[PDB]
Amino acid sequence: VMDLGTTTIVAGQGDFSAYNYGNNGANWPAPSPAQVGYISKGQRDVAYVNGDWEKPLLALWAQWANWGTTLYGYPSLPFPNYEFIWDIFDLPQADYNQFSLGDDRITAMNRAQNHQYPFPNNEGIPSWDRPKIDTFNGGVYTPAAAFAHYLTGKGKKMNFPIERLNIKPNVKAMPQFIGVLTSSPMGQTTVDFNVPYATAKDSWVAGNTVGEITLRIVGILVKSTSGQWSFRGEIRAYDDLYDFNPSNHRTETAEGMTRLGREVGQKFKDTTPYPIGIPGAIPVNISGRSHH
Ligand SMILES: [Mg+2]
Repeated sequence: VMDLGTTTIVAGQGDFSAYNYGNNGANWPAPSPAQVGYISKGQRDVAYVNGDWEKPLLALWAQWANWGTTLYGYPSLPFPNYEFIWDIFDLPQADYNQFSLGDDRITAMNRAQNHQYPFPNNEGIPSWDRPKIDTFNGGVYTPAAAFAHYLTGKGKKMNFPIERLNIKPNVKAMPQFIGVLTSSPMGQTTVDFNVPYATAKDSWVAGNTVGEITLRIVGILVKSTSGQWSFRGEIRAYDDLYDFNPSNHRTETAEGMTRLGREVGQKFKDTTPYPIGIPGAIPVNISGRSHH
């Protein structure tokens, strides 16, 4: 499925199994901070399913780290630390459910959250080793999943398939291509050049995940004596380092995310950049003619 986070869906707390578990009084003999934790997942999930991922995480962290700043309307929690940790666990699984299983957003999150929630500890809870999660969906969970992998993936490579970036490069408008088109000999020429590309121009998800990447344009150009020309080839992309680059932050919460990035390693001691492969090719088949 190609749910690349372009559409907005309608969701409420009651769409999420974890919230429902928290809100079922039959489950809870007494008042409980664990019950409160389950309830809290509902409103965060509502945000997540539409890609509003910075605010829920920032609200948790701001509590944990005593920033004394805005909680973005979220309730203060008994253990905002435990909820931040579990969301970091759940978010990449939700993203992977979309990619691997073609789950819709809500199903993907409920599937991801269909597990026990013991208190996280310093003895292997949660279990971060999940080598099967190796490719991003390119949708509403992808930026959060990429951040989670920064915190806990221990340097392992992730793949963002090029077609899931949702980019729409205009080769004819690239100055390098225009240059090649004018400077190439008559007849058939091999074309191969590199160009930086701001993915945010095309795709909020890509922009908030990989940001600027380097494309490679490769193919065969033919310039005919009639003035006609054609180019057939493809666009590929080089691996791109995920290092939580502030250039990629969405404006509204950029200050908060920058602060988070500077502090998160205090608590997530394995935080480290990792390569994002951007495998595959986008076909190019274009043509035109000289203006003279
Ligand atoms: Mg980049």
